[PDB]
Formats: sequence, structure tokens, C-alpha cells
Amino acid sequence: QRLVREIAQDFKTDLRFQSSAIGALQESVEAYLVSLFEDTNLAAIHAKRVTIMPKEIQLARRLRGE
DNA sequence: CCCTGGAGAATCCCGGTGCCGAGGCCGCTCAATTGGTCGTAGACAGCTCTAGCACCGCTTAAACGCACGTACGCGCTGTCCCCCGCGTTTTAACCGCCAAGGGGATTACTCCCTAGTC
Repeated sequence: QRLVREIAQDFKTDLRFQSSAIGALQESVEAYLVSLFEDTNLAAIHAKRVTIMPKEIQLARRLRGE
């Protein structure tokens, strides 16, 4: 919550965050992340290795379409 | 040990002629402006009400350092297997050949539609 208020101040100063509807956002972000780790884990086992290098993450970003 | 003169060959490039179509020109042409209405929907408060800002003290739940430790990404070794460049062969569209209808126009015979006067 502190982080999102911090990145919301510069977009619009004195932005009052409603204490509701933030759980939905905080579930959607985690959902997209766990999708990213599952994709990078598939890429990792594709590389016969369990650890994660930057390469897997950047190619996941590029091949997903952003 | 590793570097290169020569050679083979791919690249960049501007003359240098032929072509077909981008753009201009001509002739319609139909749809955006504009007069009005009349009534619709959003701006302007206005009362309300409702969630959040900051504050207080706790509670151990996470967070972080330290130390062990240990095994995996990466880099070394080697082989082996399989795919490419080149040489030879075969499907694969494309354009000519022929004699016959189909038909669309095109014109010839004619035949009824039209219209004149002793």
C-alpha cells in the first residue's frame, strides 16, 4: 500500500486511496507474477537447470508480447 | 605455432532501354450546411452520509546476520552422427497444335404496320 501510494503521488498528488478495491488489484498483480514464474520455470526446465537467470525473464517478457 | 598473395566469387552501383499505371482531366452527383422546432439530458447547487487519516499501545510474525555445507551452472575434456553443398534426376505448370459447336452480332428476305387518292 505504501508503494502504490508512492507511485500514485507523482501521477496525481494528494490521491486519496480508497481502502476497498485494493485487494482485487493485489490479487491480480500476484496472479500475473505467478504466471511469469511458471513461464520462467518452464523455460528453466527447458534449459535443464533449476535456477533463474535474467535471460529467461526477459524472453518471457518479450514472447508474451510486452 | 598462425598470416597472407593470390584467386574465386558475392556486392554496390549507376547507365539504359521498355512498360503500364498514377495522376491529371472530364462529366455527373448526392450528401453536409442551414432555416426552424421541442423536448432531453446534463451542468449547477444542495442535503446528506460514509468511508478513511492519523493517532494511541501491543504481539510476537517476519527479517536479517552468521555459519555450515554442498552440489550445480558452467566450463574443461572427448567422440559421433547427421545435415549441408553440390551433382543428377524427375514432377509441374504454360504455351502452342487441331477440329467442332455456341452464340452473339449482323445483315438479307419479307411481311405486315402505315397511309394516299379517282
